[PDB]
Amino acid sequence: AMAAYLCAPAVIHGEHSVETREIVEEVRGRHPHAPWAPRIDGIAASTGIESRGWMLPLEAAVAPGGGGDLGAAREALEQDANRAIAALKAVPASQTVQERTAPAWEAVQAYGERAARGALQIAGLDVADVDCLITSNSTTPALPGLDVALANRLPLRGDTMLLPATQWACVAGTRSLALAADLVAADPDRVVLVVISEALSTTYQPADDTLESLIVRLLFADTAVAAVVTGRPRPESVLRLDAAWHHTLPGTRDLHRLETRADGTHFVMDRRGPRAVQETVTAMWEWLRVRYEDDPSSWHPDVLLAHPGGTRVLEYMEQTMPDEWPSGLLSYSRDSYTSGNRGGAAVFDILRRAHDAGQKTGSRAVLYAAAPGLTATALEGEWL
Amino acid sequence: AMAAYLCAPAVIHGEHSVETREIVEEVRGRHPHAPWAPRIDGIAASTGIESRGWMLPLEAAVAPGGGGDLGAAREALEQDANRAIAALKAVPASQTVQERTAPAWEAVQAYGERAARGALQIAGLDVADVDCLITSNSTTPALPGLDVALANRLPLRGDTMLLPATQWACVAGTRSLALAADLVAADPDRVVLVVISEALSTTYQPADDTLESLIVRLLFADTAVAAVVTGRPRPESVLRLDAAWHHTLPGTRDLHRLETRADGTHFVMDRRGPRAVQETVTAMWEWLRVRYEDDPSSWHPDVLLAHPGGTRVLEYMEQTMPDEWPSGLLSYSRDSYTSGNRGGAAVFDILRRAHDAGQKTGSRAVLYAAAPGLTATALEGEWL
Repeated sequence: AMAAYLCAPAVIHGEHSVETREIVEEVRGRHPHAPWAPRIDGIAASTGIESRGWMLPLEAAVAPGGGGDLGAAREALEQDANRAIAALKAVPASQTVQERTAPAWEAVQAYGERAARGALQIAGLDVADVDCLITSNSTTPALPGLDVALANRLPLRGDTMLLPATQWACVAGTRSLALAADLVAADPDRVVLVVISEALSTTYQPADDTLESLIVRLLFADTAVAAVVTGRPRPESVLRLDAAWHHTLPGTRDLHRLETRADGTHFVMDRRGPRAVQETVTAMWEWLRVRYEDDPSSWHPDVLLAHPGGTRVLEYMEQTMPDEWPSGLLSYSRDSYTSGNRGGAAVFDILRRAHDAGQKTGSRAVLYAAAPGLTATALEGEWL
Repeated sequence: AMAAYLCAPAVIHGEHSVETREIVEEVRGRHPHAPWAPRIDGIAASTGIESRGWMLPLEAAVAPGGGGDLGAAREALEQDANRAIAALKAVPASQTVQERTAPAWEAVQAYGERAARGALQIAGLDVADVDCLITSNSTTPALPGLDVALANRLPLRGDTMLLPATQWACVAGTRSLALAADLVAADPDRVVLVVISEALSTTYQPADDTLESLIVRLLFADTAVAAVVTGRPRPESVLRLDAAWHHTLPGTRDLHRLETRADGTHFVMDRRGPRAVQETVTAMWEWLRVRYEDDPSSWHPDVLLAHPGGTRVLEYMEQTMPDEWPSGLLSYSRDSYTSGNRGGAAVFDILRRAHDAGQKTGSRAVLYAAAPGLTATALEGEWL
């Protein structure tokens, strides 16, 4: 029913390495008097992250944006009034949404373009071979978006099928593979290119004050990844997708939200979020079990590329695994998190780390990812 | 190669009717001294629009949002300082992006939910029959978006395939039909539900000053539409899709843009935009011609559901039509524009007006739409 082939992904991390000590040090500087103050060495140490890559330097986020009409305020309120307006402008203002977005939107296009070309080289293809383009980009408001940018820069054929998304977030790594599978099913001669470019650092907001704000600042890293899916096997084909699985939890939309305020984009996380995704992990084990119910006990997942959102739920996955399964399945996933949470680009990154480590032809593979709204998508496959 | 069946669309306009005289009158009030002032009765009269429907009242856009820390500014600058801050707060501030979005996001979910249920009733289906959901929503930043909202409210099955988009804009009416076609091709038993919900009035910005600003205020209307596509014909099936066509113009990304500023969403239009879409209309005539080149001259489009973006390019379409073709093809399209430009919801709305008017089984149909970035998607079909 479902047959789709996947060449190895191309991963391109953020060039601006931001030390976790630089963030801890920076936020301490931002808010001197705070209740979370003692929690810092404690909270930061639990992440297990020394440093991450960004598409922009920490300065690009923390810096003051300023900019305000002022003249209208001055007029509405002679020489004494001018000194008053200058006294108000001197105060450092946060960056407006367009100020945070502009440079990030540029980085996204650039990193995405690189990853796109990388993906095509790995597949051994030409830019003109691409028939359908799928893009995923969440934290940098743009219309037209990454898809039209790519079709211009690569470039792609004028008749390429453009399929941009912005609300997939963390599930892009599996939802786009599931989608690509369907496209190459409608036409096996199709060449689908998936590009996930995320400047997640756009969520780093210096002003916010929360036990969770610190966690949002420390969690995410920037990346652009890409991969080719085809309806017919290629020597460059690394993995074959056999089934897709979707699961959405009713009444959990507000656990992970991305709010777009006048000062950029905010990612608010409810403490029960992980607990909610644990549900989708159970749902998945059940999916796999029911699918290998008739089949002999021989069937067994040799590779697990999972993206629950954190090490915590990763630990939970290791303990929920049926009977006796290999211990180092979440090795690649865990290795990925130590560099940061790459959201929509996480799955590919993990697939890359798995690939770069060396896999055996025939290895049973499972790709998994959970995302805001609390919806998840899993794929079962076979390594080639 | 491509076989997809489409039940009649459900259209649900904005309940808040805004008279064009109310907008003309309002903007005159906003900007007393202006160069465009004499152009008003002239410019507004060319639109051919008496009034439009909105998901919110004109007041919801024009109203002042206010809201500002203030305390920090006061502290940074006793009783005299307090009177100064109160003197600054008295000035009417524009609404912040979250203030413009919040109520619109609510209207979008509601109108979309209604149109979704309507679409399912027209198809004679149950909410649990839906296998894939496609949503399109451009002017109201939300993550999770309309897709998860719908899966909760309808509700849909936990395993429904969610496919949300926000950057499709005006092309959603054809890009989602093309996409739906591919999905039901991968699995003909599939039931795809498309929902396009747009609060385009979110772009109405009282402050902006441009010959084009007036045009942006006067052009768009709010709508939520929905339709069911299946891989197998149903008694409710109204139209059958046979082919899909895509076309993107290189180096034209900046003609129609949607910028997300701190005070909401802005839609900037370059004067050469229509001239650019004329290109895609030619490209399309050529597509159809090349496709009916071998076939006898008998082949002839009996229904033309087109959405170039305005009456101007509509006139151009009427004059570019090969040989002798029926005069009232753009009748339904033109009828649609007199009520406003519904963007992504335009095509369905036009398909509805065509349907409500009565069509003959066998009528050759063509669906067309152009959208920002300057990309277009056309579909050729046969009425049932």
